[PDB]
Amino acid sequence: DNRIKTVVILGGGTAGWMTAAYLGKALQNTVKIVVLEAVGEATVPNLQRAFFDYLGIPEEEWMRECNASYKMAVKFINWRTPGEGSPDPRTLDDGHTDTFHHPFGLLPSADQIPLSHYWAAKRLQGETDENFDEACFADTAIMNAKKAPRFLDMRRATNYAWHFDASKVAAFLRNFAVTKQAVEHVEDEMTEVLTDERGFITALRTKSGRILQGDLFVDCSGFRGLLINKAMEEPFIDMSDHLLCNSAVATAVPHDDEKNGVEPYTSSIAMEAGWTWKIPMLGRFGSGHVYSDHFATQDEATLAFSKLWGLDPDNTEFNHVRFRVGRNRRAWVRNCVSVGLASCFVEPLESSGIYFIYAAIHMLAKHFPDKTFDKVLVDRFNREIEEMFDDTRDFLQAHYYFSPRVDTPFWRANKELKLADSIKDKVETYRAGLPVNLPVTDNFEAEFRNFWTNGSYYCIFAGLGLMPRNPLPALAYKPQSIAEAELLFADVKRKGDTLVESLPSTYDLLRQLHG
Amino acid sequence: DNRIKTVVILGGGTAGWMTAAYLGKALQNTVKIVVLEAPTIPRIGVGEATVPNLQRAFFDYLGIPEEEWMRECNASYKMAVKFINWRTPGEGSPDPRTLDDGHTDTFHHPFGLLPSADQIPLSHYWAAKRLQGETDENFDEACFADTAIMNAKKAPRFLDMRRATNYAWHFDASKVAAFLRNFAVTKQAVEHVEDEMTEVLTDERGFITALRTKSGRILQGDLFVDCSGFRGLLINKAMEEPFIDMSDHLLCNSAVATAVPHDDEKNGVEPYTSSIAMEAGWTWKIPMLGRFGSGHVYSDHFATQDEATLAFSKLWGLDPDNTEFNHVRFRVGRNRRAWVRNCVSVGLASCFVEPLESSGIYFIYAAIHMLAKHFPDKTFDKVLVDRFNREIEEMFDDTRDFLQAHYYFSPRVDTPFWRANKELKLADSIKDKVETYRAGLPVNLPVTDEGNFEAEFRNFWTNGSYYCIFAGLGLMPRNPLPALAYKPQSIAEAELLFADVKRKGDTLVESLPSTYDLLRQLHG
Ligand SMILES: N[C@H](Cc1c[nH]c2ccccc12)C(=O)N[C@@H](CO)C(=O)O
Repeated sequence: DNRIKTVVILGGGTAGWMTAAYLGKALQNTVKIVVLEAVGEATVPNLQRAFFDYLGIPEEEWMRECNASYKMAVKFINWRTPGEGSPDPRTLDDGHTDTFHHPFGLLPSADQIPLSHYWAAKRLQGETDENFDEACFADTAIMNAKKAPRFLDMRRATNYAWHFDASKVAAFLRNFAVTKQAVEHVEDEMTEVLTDERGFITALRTKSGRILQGDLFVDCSGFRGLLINKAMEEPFIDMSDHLLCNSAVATAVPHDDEKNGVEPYTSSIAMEAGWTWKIPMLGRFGSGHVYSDHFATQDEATLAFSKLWGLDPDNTEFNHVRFRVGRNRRAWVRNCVSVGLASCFVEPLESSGIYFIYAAIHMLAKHFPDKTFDKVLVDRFNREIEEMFDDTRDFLQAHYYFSPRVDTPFWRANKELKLADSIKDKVETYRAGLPVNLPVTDNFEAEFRNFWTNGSYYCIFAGLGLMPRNPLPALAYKPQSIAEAELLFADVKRKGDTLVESLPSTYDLLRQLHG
Repeated sequence: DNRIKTVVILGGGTAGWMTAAYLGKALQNTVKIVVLEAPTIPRIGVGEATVPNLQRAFFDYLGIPEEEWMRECNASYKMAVKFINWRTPGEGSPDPRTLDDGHTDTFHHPFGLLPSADQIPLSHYWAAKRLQGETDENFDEACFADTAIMNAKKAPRFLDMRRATNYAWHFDASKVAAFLRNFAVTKQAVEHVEDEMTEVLTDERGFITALRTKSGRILQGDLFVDCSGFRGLLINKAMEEPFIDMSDHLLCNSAVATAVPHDDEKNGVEPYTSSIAMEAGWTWKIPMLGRFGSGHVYSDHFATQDEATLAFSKLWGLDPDNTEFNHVRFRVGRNRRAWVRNCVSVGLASCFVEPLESSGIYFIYAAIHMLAKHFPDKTFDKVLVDRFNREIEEMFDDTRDFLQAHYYFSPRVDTPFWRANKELKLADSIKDKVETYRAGLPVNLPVTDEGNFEAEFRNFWTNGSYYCIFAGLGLMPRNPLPALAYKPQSIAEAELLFADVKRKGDTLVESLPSTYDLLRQLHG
């Protein structure tokens, strides 16, 4: 029996308890699992497919217990126009309002060419004045009209994801893991990492003087990286040479949901020296001003943040976070596997924080080792983590670098950074009018490999006003296909109007769900 | 109007007429299409195997139903490539030798899907059982119902034409060419010009402006497709584009073929291609109604044309001086670039490998499909051309590396040929994939549960196709997937899957018509 007998997870929160619950189910009680534990969060839609569905927790159950709201997109306010941050969208050089959506809805195709490409043709040839988001996604109409992505009878209308309270999801999962899945919770500080002759972790020593013996160690200890970085001496690779923000300042804002209604989407509100998220939940919205401390002091950032929402700076409670941007040289060294902030991090601009946790966990269960820790098993895991991370890093860079804004040392400095080759090649592709990572769907392997696809690139490039040099040349030969595409643009308008009518509001569906 | 107005395709056969017909439909009569095909001295119909996307990606785009094109080219069904005597040594025979461990030296590469338990493919459960002596089934028979059906020579459809398994096609290349030509000429406006090309007229930049024919006629053009075969008369000669020889990866460079009349009532018809291993290469067997096409692929460095012809005739009991043979020398590799200036290469003029996994035609409609997607106007955006070139090299190198693995992990070392294969360097791509496989991990999991052409082309050789070949040749993981040691419920779920396979195979080996009976119905 060469098997792992005991997994010790250091640290709780989302990262530790997601790890404990997933490994609980994955390893079928053949392995003892121990956790050692002393603003709002947006997600992407595979969270139910790839995590809660594996645990066999239905969506309503976990939603009800963590004050969960619906998310149909990230919406980008004032990313093109200059000046101080505001929740009200400014008006562009060409007159229109500086808002663009990145929804989770699919793009339909004619003649095996996505609708994105027909719209580009029309826009480039002056034959429409519609923005991409409005013309191509029914979702957009629905988000403008603050509607829910399900009917009251809970028939699905669009694809969607989730806003929630991180700490409440942790709490729900801990409880799940302890009661339903044999996980031992140990409330105590870690004070020493005991390591054998080979540099493997043998145990964690607690403050109470107890030792937690182990075989595999999961570091969910946050940015401190107490196992992967400190104990194991694995270097962390700084990537503020790709993304400038390194600091945030957050709070919850009580919100009149009867008066205003609830936005079924995350809002990225552009700012002096960074941006500010807005994550609607029932009764309150979480918000945080992400910034670079090289381009704005903690105070400058806090004043601007309070100003945005009309909050009293000395009458309001703030969380101040410095964060690493980058990733470990390797996620997994000897018998230390890193997950969440201890592994890698990026500003939550496209809501990748939680995706990274269950991506890592999923890959850990697949590459789960015995005690020989086969080098290849560990390597293949490390490889998947770096590809995953670098991809999402390069996508985020694109958000900044192709912003037209040059009205602040921050916004200008973004354009002084080197584009990674991957995103340079993709832009060159996009400019020729070609698609960029055509999606492989009309299992989680498919979702994770091909994660940012054609539609997500049009959403951001188009949204920021980067366009192809010219239409896709093939379109100049496909008059029947152009025609078929109009009937698709029509189908979109019809779908959006029939649903903006018949759908309940977000607010009405939340009220039902939480009662 | 900066558009291409005229496409000139040089050469006919599968490549030229597939290009003419596809571009005919794709470009919706906004472009004049001309084919320039030499007068054709009839060869013997040596048979062509395909992969299953042929109907989805090509005939269905043209809106030609499967039965129509099948009836017109004497088409038979193909459920796998079956590999006879790739592990045991000695002279070629259609009868499989017996291994030291008492199994018969046959393994299948079918088109069937692998089910998963606990997000782990069945291949991995079978490896666990095999490694731990808890089964003596080979991978193919344990995991694919298709295998039982192929052993029992059954059809992949019932007589009522309900589908039973996945499948592809055997046919006469020249007859498909003929059917398509006729399609393209009558139903799609294509002008057919029967004549030799003698001159490639080029502008100041080396772009092709026209082709001159032998009759002295001049064929003006905007885009030129070279479907001229290995001679590469536009892409290689006229355009001076170098071809990259890759006999540093695959040794065969010659074949010798014929059609063999076959007693279908006596023996039945095999619903599969057979790769029969040989002295200095291998021999395909492509069953059609009444006859099977066969060819002994060989390396001319390890066997003379004669040696090869004697061995080939010996195999099937054919009289060497009383039988009609086609002799082919072929280049193995690909152009430095498929598409230079306004000359796009398709088929043998683009790139080629021995038809070991039946990739010949796939390469043609892959290229054609990518041409329609990257179709240019007259400014020939160099990025459009580059992106196309990139897709063709990745596609080719992938299938090259797959084929290498067929030879390199053969245990055979009983002939200068078989030993020389082991002296070649593995490409890094396939070295990394073997290292992966050996740790017990999967190799390119498919993106299909049970789709659009993007999915098929990117992820073309997947986990199941790697197990089929590695396992089939007896390369196995160093040990089981370690995760399996923690998932007893998952192991259990997998047995119900192995059972579902046995059940499926026995119910169908009973209820299915024979291949022979379905062909007879189809060819009324
Ligand atoms: N590549 C297969 C389908 C396929 C497409 N062209 C082929 C040409 C030869 C054989 C198979 C195929 C796939 O996607 N999945 C299977 C492999 O048998 C799996 O479950 O791994």
